[PDB]
Amino acid sequence: EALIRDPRSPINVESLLDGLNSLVLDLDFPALRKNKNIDNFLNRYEKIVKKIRGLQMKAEDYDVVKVIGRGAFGEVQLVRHKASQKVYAMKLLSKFEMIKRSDSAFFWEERDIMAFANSPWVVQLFYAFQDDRYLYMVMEYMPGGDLVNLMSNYDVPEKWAKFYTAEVVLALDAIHSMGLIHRDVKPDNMLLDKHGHLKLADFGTCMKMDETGMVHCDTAVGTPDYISPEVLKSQGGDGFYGRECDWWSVGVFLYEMLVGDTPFYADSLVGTYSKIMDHKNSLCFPEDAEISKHAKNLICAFLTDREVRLGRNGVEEIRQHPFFKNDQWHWDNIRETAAPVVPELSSDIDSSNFDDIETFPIPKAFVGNQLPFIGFTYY
Ligand SMILES: CNC(=O)c1cccc(Cn2ccc3cc(-c4conc4C)ccc3c2=O)c1
Repeated sequence: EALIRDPRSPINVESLLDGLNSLVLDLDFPALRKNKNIDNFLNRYEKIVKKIRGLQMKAEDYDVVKVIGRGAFGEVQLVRHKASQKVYAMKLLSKFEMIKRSDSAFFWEERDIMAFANSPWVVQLFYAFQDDRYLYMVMEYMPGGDLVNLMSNYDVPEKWAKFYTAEVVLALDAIHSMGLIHRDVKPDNMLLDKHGHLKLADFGTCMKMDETGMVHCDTAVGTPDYISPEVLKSQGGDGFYGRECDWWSVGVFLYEMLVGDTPFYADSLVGTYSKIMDHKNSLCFPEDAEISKHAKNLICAFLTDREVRLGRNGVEEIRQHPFFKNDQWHWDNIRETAAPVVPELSSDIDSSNFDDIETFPIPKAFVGNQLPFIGFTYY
């Protein structure tokens, strides 16, 4: 009875309602309705279930203002909740696409992190809900935009890069202390709030660690420009690695902010993969770079193999690095100091810091396509 009230429980009221609602969806087809048992359930429950569908949070309760992000299986929408008039970013994930592409389980960690991290470094989730087509995650809007947009609009000086690198480190350290490795650290995932401070956002590739702090994985995951050698090398077989893969992707981020291009750019994915493999040779700063010895040192200390990578022993050895010497902020208070770019926002749906941007087949027998999504609804 404690778990029925526990928002972390798999058998709370919201998951029970998901169970009943998924069942009705997956049975209500005339073919399956020839079974009398199936029809005896559906006629008894159809009316109340459609009443429940209207009363629970649904997509029509939101006004879609503009699309501000896209991803493999859906989009992010800037929405206004009609009743409350509050403003949110709503992420949609396609159930058809996720089933078709056998990718229907990455979203639990994403949901739980944003729902429960309760951290200034993690975008908070207020509501998760679903309909027969989509999963929805209603998050706090990040009007600052992402670091892609920022780098597109400024020549980033080393004083700014110091700041964003420090905040990314504290954000990644925060996610580490929850037992997770991010595995897909990129400027597209680094968003800025009303005040210009960083939060992490796309936790689709995240994974919980061992008691050893390790993870077993055989799939290379993340983004090609930012993937570390150990994760890339794990596509073969029996990859065993720890959180220090996120520090590799901080180094790629530092290079990109200061140099203007990713360190292992290539005109093919296949080329990028090969450069990362050959990183001890392909990593090469342009001659006209004009980047400090301290910045080059930190970048190079991140863009190494895990055995000699800065951060392997913890974050303290990152924090004391001389590149982070500065007269603006400390590691203790950085988020309470002034950001390099404070966003000038004209409305609560000002979206000026974001660039502009098939159904299930009717079953013949019970397939259960709605079953992988039971328990996703939250609050
Ligand atoms: C398997 N993963 C996918 O298919 C997938 C589907 C949709 C989007 C993404 C990646 N992406 C992109 C932009 C984005 C913006 C915000 C945001 C927070 O606050 N304000 C804003 C704006 C929050 C999350 C995301 C985000 O996740 C991935």
